[PDB]
Formats: sequence, C-alpha cells, structure tokens
Amino acid sequence: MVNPTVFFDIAVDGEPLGRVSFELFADKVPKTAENFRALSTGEKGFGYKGSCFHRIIPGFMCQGGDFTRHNGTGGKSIYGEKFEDENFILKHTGPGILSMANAGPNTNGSQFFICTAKTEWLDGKHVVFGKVKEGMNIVEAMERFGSRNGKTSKKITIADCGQLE
Repeated sequence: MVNPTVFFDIAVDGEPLGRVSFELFADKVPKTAENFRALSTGEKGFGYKGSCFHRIIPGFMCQGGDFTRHNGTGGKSIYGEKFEDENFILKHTGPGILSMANAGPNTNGSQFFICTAKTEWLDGKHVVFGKVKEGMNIVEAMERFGSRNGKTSKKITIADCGQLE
C-alpha cells in the first residue's frame, strides 16, 4: 500500500502561486500521516482547505495548519483531542521535511511545518511524517513572503488541497 501523496494549491492574497505535493510516510508514522491526509481531503468535515500559513521565517520554516484560529493557537486532530508523539524515527534532515508543530510532549493537533533548512535541534521533539515531493520551488516562493519574526507580508493560503493518486 503506497504512501499517500497530498497536494496544497497555494495562493498569495488570493492569487494562485502554485502547487506543493507531499509524500506522507504512512509506512513509518501511520497515525500522524493519516491525520494530515484526512485533514487535507477534508473527509472528516474539517481540515486544511482555506487555512493559512501564519508563521513563515526565511531560512527556517513555513508553519501552517491552524485552521481554527489562524495564528498558531488553534487546530485540532482527527482524533477528538491532541494526540501523542508517535515516534521519532525520522529526522529533520534539510529543506522539504514535513513535521508536526506542538506545544509540549504529546500535543499534536493539526499544525505542521515545512522546513526550509536543516533543523536538527528539533529531532526527538517534533514528529517528522512527510516530505515535499513536488513544488519545493513553491515553498521557496512562499518563504519570500515571510520575515524574521514570522509575520507574512501577503496572506498565504491553502486555496485547495486533497490527495493525488
């Protein structure tokens, strides 16, 4: 059963930018991969469609997935509560790594980040569960709207998202 692929169609102040696709490592972190997959399809009745990337820091990361409060304070998983750190098998090895944001041990919800640099200090603290497969260039384009404190200079949104074959 092949690892799923999901896509985000990104816009900038409502104007299309491009598509980023991700391989989700369901073979290694199935519970975490499944959360992200089902939030991307919206099949549980909530998820990432229409949400923003609220914190973009060039040379570090692009963080999104707070579909309830749009600022880093919200989000929820498909599991009715925040869920555990599944494992730390995979490491933050460089740009394109897809990993869970959190606020302490075992507090995964919906927020995630895309690395734009190697972030090894996060190893063992944030669960890595995917990587960018296509459109790393689009992540780099997104990154340019960020700033040192993370505030974006244009609204960066997931205008559509879902699963590709």
